[PDB]
This record gives sequence, C-alpha cells and structure tokens, in this order.
Amino acid sequence: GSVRIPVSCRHSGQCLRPCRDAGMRFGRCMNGRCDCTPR
Ligand SMILES: [Cl-]
Repeated sequence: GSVRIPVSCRHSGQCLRPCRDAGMRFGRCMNGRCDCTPR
C-alpha cells in the first residue's frame, strides 16, 4: 500500500504486525521498508 512506515524488512510477512500495530492494514515490504494501507 501507499503509507510508508520507517520499519525495515526483506519479506512482506515481516510487515504484517508493524502495519497492524500502526493501526493500518495489509503490510507489504517495498524497497526494504514496510508499506501499509490506511483504515
Ligand atoms: Cl491487515
């Protein structure tokens, strides 16, 4: 998604919890950082 959070990753699975804990959804890893979809 299009919110970029300052959390590092190499796989989208690693972004599931960071995005949830940020109040957002559908964590994905893009260019080694997590992206989230706003509620
Ligand atoms: Cl989610």
